[PDB]
Amino acid sequence: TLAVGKAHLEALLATRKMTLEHLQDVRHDATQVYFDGLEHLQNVAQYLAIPLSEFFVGQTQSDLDDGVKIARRNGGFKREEIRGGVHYYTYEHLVTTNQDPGLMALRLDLHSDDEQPLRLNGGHGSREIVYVTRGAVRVRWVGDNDELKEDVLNEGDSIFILPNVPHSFTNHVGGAKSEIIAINYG
Amino acid sequence: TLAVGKAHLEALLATRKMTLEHLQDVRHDATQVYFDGLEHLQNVAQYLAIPLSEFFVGQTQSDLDDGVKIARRNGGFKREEIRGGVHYYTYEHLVTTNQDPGLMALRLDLHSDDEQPLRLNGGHGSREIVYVTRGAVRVRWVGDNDELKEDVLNEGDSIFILPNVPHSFTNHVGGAKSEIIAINYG
Amino acid sequence: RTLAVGKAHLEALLATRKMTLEHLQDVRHDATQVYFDGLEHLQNVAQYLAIPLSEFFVGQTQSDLDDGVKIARRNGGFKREEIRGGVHYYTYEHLVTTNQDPGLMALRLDLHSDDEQPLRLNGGHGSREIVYVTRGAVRVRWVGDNDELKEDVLNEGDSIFILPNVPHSFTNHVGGAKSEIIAINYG
Amino acid sequence: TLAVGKAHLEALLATRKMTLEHLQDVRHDATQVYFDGLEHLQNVAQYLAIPLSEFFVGQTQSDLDDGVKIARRNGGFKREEIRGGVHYYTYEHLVTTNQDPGLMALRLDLHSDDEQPLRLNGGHGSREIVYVTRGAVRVRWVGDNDELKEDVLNEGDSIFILPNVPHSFTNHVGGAKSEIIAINYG
Ligand SMILES: C[C@H](O)CP(=O)(O)O
Ligand SMILES: C[C@H](O)CP(=O)(O)O
Ligand SMILES: C[C@H](O)CP(=O)(O)O
Ligand SMILES: C[C@H](O)CP(=O)(O)O
Ligand SMILES: [Mn+2]
Ligand SMILES: [Mn+2]
Ligand SMILES: [Mn+2]
Ligand SMILES: [Mn+2]
Repeated sequence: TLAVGKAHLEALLATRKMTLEHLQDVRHDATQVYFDGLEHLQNVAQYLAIPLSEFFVGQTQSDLDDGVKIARRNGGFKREEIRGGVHYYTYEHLVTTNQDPGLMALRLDLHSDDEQPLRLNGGHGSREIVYVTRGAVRVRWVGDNDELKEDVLNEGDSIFILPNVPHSFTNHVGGAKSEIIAINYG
Repeated sequence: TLAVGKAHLEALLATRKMTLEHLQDVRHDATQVYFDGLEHLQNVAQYLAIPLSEFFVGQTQSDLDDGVKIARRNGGFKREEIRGGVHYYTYEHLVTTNQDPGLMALRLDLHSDDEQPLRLNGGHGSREIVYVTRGAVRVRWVGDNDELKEDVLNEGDSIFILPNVPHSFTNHVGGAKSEIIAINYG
Repeated sequence: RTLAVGKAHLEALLATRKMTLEHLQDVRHDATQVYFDGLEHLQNVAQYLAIPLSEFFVGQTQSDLDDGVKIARRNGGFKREEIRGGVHYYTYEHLVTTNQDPGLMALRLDLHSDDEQPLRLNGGHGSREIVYVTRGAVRVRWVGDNDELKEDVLNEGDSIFILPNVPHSFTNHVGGAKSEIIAINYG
Repeated sequence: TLAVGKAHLEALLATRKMTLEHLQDVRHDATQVYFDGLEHLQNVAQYLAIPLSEFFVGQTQSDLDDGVKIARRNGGFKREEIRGGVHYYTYEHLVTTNQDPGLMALRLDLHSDDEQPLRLNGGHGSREIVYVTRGAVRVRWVGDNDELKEDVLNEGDSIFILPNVPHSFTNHVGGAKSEIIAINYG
C-alpha cells in the first residue's frame, strides 16, 4: 500500500481535466489516495500520461527546521578517495538538504602531490567554487584546446570551475597537507 | 521488489560523492539495483538527502515511437463539462505524452452563450494559447483590478492567456456552436 | 547613444555584489533611471561587476499584454512563404506572439508539397512541437530510431507530438489537395 | 552604434521563422549586425516579440581563463558594513564571474556581538550556505511564525538558509573575532 497526497493527486488529475472519479478502483480518505503498490501507481501514471516521478515531486518532507539546516564538524558522511593507486582526497560532507539536492558542499583534505601521478577527474555538470582554508594547493585543469594548465592557490585564494572542466587539487609542497572547501551547485 | 536503473542510481550516488558500496544492503546486476520495496528506497533517499522523486526522474518508459507520438480524433479521453447546471464545454484530449506532462492540448466544443450565466474558471498555473477553428467565440476574463473584460474571436484568431488569469470561452452568437483548440504548456 | 537602465533594477544587481550606486561614481541618474554615456560605458560597468550585459535588461522589457492577455487576428501579423530546394513547402502564418513567452511560436501553416516533389526535411529544432490538423489529409515524415525514415498519415482532428531535434516534414497526402495544420512550438 | 553577433541574431530570427531579410534597413558584416542605437534594437525586439535581454544573452566575453577563474586573498572588492551605527561585517569578495552572475561568494569578518544591538537583514532571493573557518559564531534568524531563532556555530560547522529568511551572524564570545565563508547562489 502506497499513499499519495490527495490534493497533489487532484492537481495532477486537473492537468488532464480529470477528477478522482475518473480513476478506476482507488480508495481514498480526506487527505490521501491509496494504491495497491507501485505497479498500480505506475499504471495510473501511464493512464494519465504523466511520468511516475511527478506523483512524488514535492512530496518528500523538508529536512529544514524553521527555514534553515545546520551541520556539525564530523557529524555526517566522510570517505577516502583513491585514484589509480593514489590517495587523493578525504571528502567530508558539510550541510546537505533535500531542499536543494544539487548543492554538494565539501571539506577536503588533500593527500597527493607532484611525486604521485596526476589524477584528473572527467569534469562534472555542477559548477564549483573552491576556497583554500589551509596550506598551499596545486590546482591543475584542462583548458582551451585540451592544453593542461596549472596554478597555485594559497590560503584565502579561491577558484571557480566551469561545468565539465576536468580538474585536480593536490599539495603544492610534497608531504604538507592542505585543506579546501568546495561547493558544487546548480 | 523495486528495481532502479544502475547507471541512474550511480549518477545520483555520485552527486553525493558515493558509490554502490556505500549502500551495503542492496543487490544489483549489470543494469539494475534492487530494493525491498518502496519503504527501502525511501530510506536510501533520506540517507542521501535526495527526494524520492529523483530516483524516478527519467525512468518511466517513453511513450513515443521513434521520437513522435500520434493521436487520432476521438481516440482518447473525452468528457462533457457542466458548471452550475450549464453545459459549458466538451473536452477532447489531443495527443498526450509522458515526455511532457505539462503539455495539455485540447479540442473543445463550446455549448454556452449569453443566455446562460457566466462560468469562469479560477485560472491555472499553465500558460495557454487558444486558436479558433470554427465559428465565433466570446471570450471573457478577469483583467487588471479585477474588472471583467470581454472580446470576440473569429475563425483563425488566437489568444494568449497569462497564468492564473480566470477565463471563459462561449458562443458569441447563441445557438451557434463554435470550436477552439487550446494548448496549455510550461 | 545614451542607455538608460532602471534604477531599482540596477540597484538590485549592485546588491548582488554588496554594492550601491556610490561604487559607480561616473553615472548620472533620476528617481527611476540611471544613464550611461553609451554601450561601451555600460559594458565597462558590467565587467567591473562581473555580470554579463544581458542581465542589465532582464525583466526590463514592457509587457505586450493587455489585462493579462493578448489577441491576434487572422492575417493580422507576419506571414511568409517557405521554399526549400525550389519546392514550395509551407505558408507560415504567425498566430499570437508575445514577449512574455518568446519561446512560444504558434503557427498556422498551408501545405503546398506532396509525393511528386522531393522530400525537404528540416534538421529538427530545440522546441517541442505539437501539431493539429485543421483541414485535409497530411503526410508526416520524420527520422526515427537508428536514422530510419518513418511516415504516417494524419487526418482532420488528428495530432502529433514531436520530441526536440527530431527532423520532420509535413506535406499533402493526396497531391493537389491542400491541407492546413496548426503547429505550436514551445519550451 | 550597437553591434549584435550575426549567428546569434539569426538564431533569434529563426525562432520567429525569419531571416535577416525580414528586418528593415540593417547593415551587417560576415560576423556582426549593426543598429542605430538602443532605441533601434528595442524596436526590432518589439517587432520580434522577444525581450531585449535575449539579444545580449551569451554575448558578453567570458572572464574565465581556460575554463576557470582564480581570485587571490585581498585581490578584489572589499568593504566594511555598518548597520545602525554598529560595525557588523567586513565583506571580501571571493572569486566572481560573469559566467554565473547569481554566485556571490564572500569571506566575512564578524565585528558585532551580544553587547551591540541585533541587525538582521531582510533576507534575499539567493539560497545561502555558510561555513565557519574560525571562531564561534552566533547565528540568528526569523523562523516559522516570525519567531526569532538562534544557535551557535563552531569552527567547521555549516548552515543552509532558505531564500528570504532574514539572518545575522555575530561573535558568540564578544571581543573574539570570527571568520565565515558565505556562498549565495542560484
Ligand atoms: C575538489 C574537486 O573538485 C573534487 P572532485 O570533483 O574531483 O571530487
Ligand atoms: C479553454 C479553457 O482554457 C478551458 P478551461 O481552463 O476553463 O478548462
Ligand atoms: C510544421 C513544421 O514543424 C514546420 P518547420 O519546423 O519544418 O518550419
Ligand atoms: C553572511 C550574511 O549572509 C551576509 P548578508 O547577506 O547580511 O550581507
Ligand atoms: Mn570537482
Ligand atoms: Mn484554460
Ligand atoms: Mn517544426
Ligand atoms: Mn546573506
